[PDB]
Amino acid sequence: MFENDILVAGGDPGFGAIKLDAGDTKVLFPAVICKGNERIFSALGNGNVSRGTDEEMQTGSLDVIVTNHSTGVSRHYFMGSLAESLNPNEAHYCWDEDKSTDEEATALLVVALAVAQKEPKANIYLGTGVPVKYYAALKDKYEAELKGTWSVAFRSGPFKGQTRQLTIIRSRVLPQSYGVFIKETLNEYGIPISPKLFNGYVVVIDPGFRTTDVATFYDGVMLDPPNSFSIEKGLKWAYTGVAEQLKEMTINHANPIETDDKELDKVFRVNEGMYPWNNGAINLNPVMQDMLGQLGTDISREVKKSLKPMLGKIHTVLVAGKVGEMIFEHLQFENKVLIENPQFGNATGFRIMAANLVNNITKKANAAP
Ligand SMILES: Nc1ncnc2c1ncn2[C@@H]1O[C@H](COP(=O)(O)OP(=O)(O)O)[C@@H](O)[C@H]1O
Ligand SMILES: [Mg+2]
Repeated sequence: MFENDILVAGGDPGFGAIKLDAGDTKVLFPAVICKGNERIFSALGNGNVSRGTDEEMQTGSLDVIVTNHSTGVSRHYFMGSLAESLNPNEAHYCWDEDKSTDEEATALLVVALAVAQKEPKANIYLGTGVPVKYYAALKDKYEAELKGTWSVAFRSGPFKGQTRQLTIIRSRVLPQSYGVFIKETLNEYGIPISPKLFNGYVVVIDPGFRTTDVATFYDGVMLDPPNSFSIEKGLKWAYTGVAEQLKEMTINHANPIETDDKELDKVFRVNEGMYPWNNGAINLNPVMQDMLGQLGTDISREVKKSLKPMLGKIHTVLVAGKVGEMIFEHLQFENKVLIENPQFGNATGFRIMAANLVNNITKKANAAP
């Protein structure tokens, strides 16, 4: 790695989960935020058991004050998986692409970088990616916003105390699916590794949480918007279906289940589709894989609507994101690859791009900074 521990790090392909690649270490948690309170009653030992294997795997157990050090203002958050399990009435996914407003939407990534950073203060060069259709109209705003000094104070577990500071030197922003293509085509040190991916046509898919995003790479180049686009049918649309089916499985009761997506996401993350109830369990997995039969069909049709003129030419369809593991058997393409370590595909490519933009000839000193 580099001769100074400034983070070269790539991350926030986040609407379902912030995820972040910093080389030998990685951060991952669901993108749930709450403007948390003192935890005063619920701090009791009554269920306060830790199950983690590292400080890294203390991820998502996050209880913080975040400070915009560049402006001297501060806010208190429960962040990630903890917030599913403190304020389930008021904790929510942050849900807009724009981060010019919404310091909340930046705070998730600020916390993730502070978890990644091993030592109390350092500088960072950042890679990240907005969803594909926005890259024509949004990247410059992130390249202004997502910069300068931040700090995080922590109260839970191995993180506790330790009021870390970090400074983003500068950020490189890319269209979200491109990170997958990058991590598949390039070595750690930016050398290309298989011309089989460069020549002819490749299609690359993040079947993501808020959105499913698709880009066509021809001869090594991402093609322009009518060939590389974005689709509102992300996993959250399937949970909106599962919620109506769970409601119609409990409308027969005197007061029906009325879950927002967050509880279904919890139920698939934590305990494999068994929604908790009297007599122990309601099992959603039949309903869920009935929905992902729909969503995988629809991602295939929403693709073919814009790509069918090209369809015969395609070497392969790359699939990424957590939902890649959930949908991949159902997508209607003859040559099709689920990329290695599916979760991080966008983030890893953003790190590899950040390494390019933190050479001395791109942005570093000749000295250690
Ligand atoms: N730590 C985790 N444990 C289990 N499932 C996870 C975890 N992190 C993310 N997922 C789940 O994967 C889905 C999000 O997929 P993701 O690739 O992160 O979508 P996106 O890139 O578009 O934001 C959600 O259901 C989310 O809860
Ligand atoms: Mg995604």
